[PDB]
Amino acid sequence: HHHHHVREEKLRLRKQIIEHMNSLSKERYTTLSEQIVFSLYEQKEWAEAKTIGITLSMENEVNTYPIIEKAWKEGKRVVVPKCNKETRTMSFRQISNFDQLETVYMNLREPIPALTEEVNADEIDLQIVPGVAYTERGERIGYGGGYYDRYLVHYKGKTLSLAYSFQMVEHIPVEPFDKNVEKIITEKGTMVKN
Ligand SMILES: Nc1ncnc2c1ncn2[C@@H]1O[C@H](COP(=O)(O)OP(=O)(O)O)[C@@H](O)[C@H]1O
Ligand SMILES: [Mg+2]
Repeated sequence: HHHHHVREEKLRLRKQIIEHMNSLSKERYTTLSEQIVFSLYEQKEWAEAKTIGITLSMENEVNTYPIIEKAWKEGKRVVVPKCNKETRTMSFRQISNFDQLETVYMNLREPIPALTEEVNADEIDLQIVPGVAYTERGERIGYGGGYYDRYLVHYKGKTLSLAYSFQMVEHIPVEPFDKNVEKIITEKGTMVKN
């Protein structure tokens, strides 16, 4: 229960799940990503959202590119974050096409400020929240920046996360600032806060 025990457990779990994700075959990535998103589009909060906030997936993370395409097809407004590393804040900005993105390093894609419009949190109906590991309780370990933990303080709309079932864990050592998500969709079903 010492502070280091907590931080070391988070790094340990983050490391272990990332390693597992990276080991996923191409077949598993493709099939599981397909299943998870098919289940997303059946959700009431998808159908009803007129503006959706989402991240651009990397490596073997559940594939969000098809989700953005579907949202565009359905006439939904799509917003993606630009992170400010100094303030640890996110500016969700609308994208109508993938040419409004730039690579802000190696594999990390963000909306080009000059070509995109910031959208206020109170205008975003659903936030699809990225992450590394989760519990049945909606608890969440991300990548270590604490961006969503900070953002979710002021965001009052609906939240959900997409996850492979192996990203589900029994216990996460949550700190007072860790924010939970309302729903998790895996290839096996959904975990909901009631
Ligand atoms: N609401 C907040 N206000 C201030 N600092 C925060 C807040 N939320 C998270 N942090 C900080 O962000 C850092 C990373 O958060 P952490 O929970 O460890 O990562 P993650 O949520 O990405 O898995 C921690 O050092 C923590 O102090
Ligand atoms: Mg956290």
